[PDB]
Amino acid sequence: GSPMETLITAMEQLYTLGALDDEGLLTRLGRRMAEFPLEPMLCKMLIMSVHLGCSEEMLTIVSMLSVQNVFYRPKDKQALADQKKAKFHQTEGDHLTLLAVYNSWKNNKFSNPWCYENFIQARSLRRAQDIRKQMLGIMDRHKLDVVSCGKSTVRVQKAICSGFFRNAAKKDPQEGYRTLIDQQVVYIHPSSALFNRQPEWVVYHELVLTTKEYMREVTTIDPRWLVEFAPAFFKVLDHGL
Amino acid sequence: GSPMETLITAMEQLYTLGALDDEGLLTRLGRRMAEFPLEPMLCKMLIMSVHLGCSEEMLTIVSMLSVQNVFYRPKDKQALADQKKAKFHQTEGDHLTLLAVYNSWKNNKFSNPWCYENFIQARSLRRAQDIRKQMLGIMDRHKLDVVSCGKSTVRVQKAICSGFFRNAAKKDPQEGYRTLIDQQVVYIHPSSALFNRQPEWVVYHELVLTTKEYMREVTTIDPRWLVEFAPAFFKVLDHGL
Ligand SMILES: [Br-]
Ligand SMILES: [Br-]
Ligand SMILES: [Br-]
Ligand SMILES: [Br-]
Ligand SMILES: [Br-]
Ligand SMILES: [Br-]
Repeated sequence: GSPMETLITAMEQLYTLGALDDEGLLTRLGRRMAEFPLEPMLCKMLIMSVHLGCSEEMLTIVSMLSVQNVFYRPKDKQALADQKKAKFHQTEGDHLTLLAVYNSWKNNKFSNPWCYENFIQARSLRRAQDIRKQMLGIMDRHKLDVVSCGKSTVRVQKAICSGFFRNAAKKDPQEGYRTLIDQQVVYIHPSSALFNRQPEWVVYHELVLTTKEYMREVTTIDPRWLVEFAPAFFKVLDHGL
Repeated sequence: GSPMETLITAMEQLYTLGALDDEGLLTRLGRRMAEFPLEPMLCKMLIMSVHLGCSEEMLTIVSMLSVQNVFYRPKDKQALADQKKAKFHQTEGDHLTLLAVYNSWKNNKFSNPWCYENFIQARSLRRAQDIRKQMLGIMDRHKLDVVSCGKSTVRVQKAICSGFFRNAAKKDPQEGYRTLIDQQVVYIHPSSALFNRQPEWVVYHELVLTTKEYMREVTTIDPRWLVEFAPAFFKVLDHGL
C-alpha cells in the first residue's frame, strides 16, 4: 500500500527464498534468479529445478503458469470438456497437469484440431511455447543445465515447494484448508486436478477470491519438504508442521 | 523491466539513502521513512528535514510535489500567467517556489478568487492541503518534530539534496546540464524558476522528455552537500564533483 512497505516485504521474501544472505548480499542463487523476468518464487523454483534435475519439466511449468486460459469449458459441453481435461489430470496436482497438457500437445504434433478436440486454447499453448524458448535461451546463456526427471516427478513437486513454501496449506478437519502463513481458510477449486483427491498438504500458486477464497494451482507436498527447503522458516511443532 | 531487477535497484537505492545499513538491516532513518506512503527519496528528505530544522516547509513541499497541475497557463493570458507565477519565483528554485505558492494561498485565506487571479488551480492546493494534514498526522504519531527554518531556507535546500543527490546535475559549458549519475544531457524547463538564472549545480525531482530531456522541479545546490549527505556515493574528483 506504500512504496517502502512493499519494498521491505519483497526484501524479506528474497531472504527467505535464499536469494539474499545474512548480510543482505545477493547469493549465487539470487544472482541466477535475477537473470529471469519472472516473479521471485517462480525464479527460485526454476533455479532449484536445475539442482533437483527437473529443469526440462520446470521450464514448461513456468511457461504454462505465465499464460491465461489454457482450458475452455463451453456451457453446453461441460461434462465433455471436464472429461477431456481429466485425462490430463495428474495425481500430484495442477502443476504436473499443466506439464501433461503441454507435453501431449507436443506429442500430438502441435495440432490445432487436437486442441479443439480436447477443449484447449491453442493460442495459449503457442504463447507458452514462445515463453519456454525465451526461458531456455536464458538457461543456456548462463550455463544452467536442462535435464528431465523422467518418471521421478517427485523432484518437480520438491522444486515447486522450494519456491512456494510460503503458500503452504494443511487440510482442515472440518472444512477446506488453512494456510500456514496466517491461518486463512482456503479451498481447492472444483476445476483443480486435486478436487476429488484432496491431500493432507499442498502448496498453491496464488489465492483468488470468487465464490470462496480459492487456491489456484495446487500441488501435493510432504510437510518435511517445508523444513528441507526453508529450515529457518518452519518449526517442527515460525509456523508449525 | 523484470521483478528481480527492479527490486535489486530499489534495494541499492535504500542503501545509498541510508535506509539500510552495511548488513542490509533497516536503520532508524529507514524505519521512520517506512511510516510514510511516499517514494523513498521523498521519505528521506522529509525525515532529514526534522534533523535540519525545516520540517514545516518540507511537509508543504512534499505535499505540493504530490499533486498535478498547480499553475495554469491559458493561451491568451500567457504573459500575465507567467507574470503572476514569477511573483512566487524563489532564487533557490522550484521546490521553494512551490512552498511560496502554498504559503501565499494560506496567507490570502485559502481564497478561490485569489487562485483565479494568480492562475493557480484551487483544487490542486486543496489536495495538497489534504496530503499535508495526512503527513503531519504521521509525523505526530511517531513524535517527529515539526519546526520551521524561518528565513534560513538553505536548510530546505540541504534537506532536498539529502534525498535527491542521485538526481544531481552540473551545468555544461556548451549546452544545458549533465547528470552525475550517467552523464545524460538535460535541460531546465522554460517554466522553471531557475530558467533565467541557471546555476552551476542543481538537483531535480524527475526527468521528463518532451521537446528535450527536461529536468522537472530543480533546486540550486552546493556541490559540497553531495559529499555531506552521500559521502560514500561521491568522489572529490564514484561520481566526480
Ligand atoms: Br544456485
Ligand atoms: Br509468483
Ligand atoms: Br495467454
Ligand atoms: Br533518523
Ligand atoms: Br520521488
Ligand atoms: Br492534483
